[PDB]
Amino acid sequence: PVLHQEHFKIPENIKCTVKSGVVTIEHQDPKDKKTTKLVKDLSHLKLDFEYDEKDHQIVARCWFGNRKLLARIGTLFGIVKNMITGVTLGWRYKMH
RNA sequence: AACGGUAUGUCGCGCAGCUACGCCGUCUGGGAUAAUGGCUGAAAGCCUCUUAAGCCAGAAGCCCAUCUAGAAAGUGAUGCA
Repeated sequence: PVLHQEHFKIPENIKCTVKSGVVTIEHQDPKDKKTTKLVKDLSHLKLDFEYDEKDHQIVARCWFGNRKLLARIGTLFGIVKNMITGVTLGWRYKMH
């Protein structure tokens, strides 16, 4: 029984497109010339994603939600923050 | 005597047939689950297997694969009529 939104600033030097709940993050290195691309279907967690070209930010919003559905705003930006570090620098897991 | 009868003759061995006390087969990988263990991750700027979305691993159990029956599941392809 409440109406609100939260935002997240994707930086410069990293392209994205968002359509039908499918977040396609991608990155281009200047020197070595290697594209990288990550895609995830987020049709579940029913939230309105939008990409603001002006602020290069992604905004998500949760109308009329229970406290279970407000968690999904934070879970979106949990995945997307890993996606930006995953495409640019790349995750290693040292184990021995 | 030979070759037979009768005592549903007794003893010895005995193919065929059946039979065990004999002989051969019982291979083999999925899928979704139950308990439970994990990954990423909010709610709760920390932290958590989800007590939230999403993902993985998972029982002699359940469903497939295999095997038995099978179109009054009144079916079908091909020969003639």
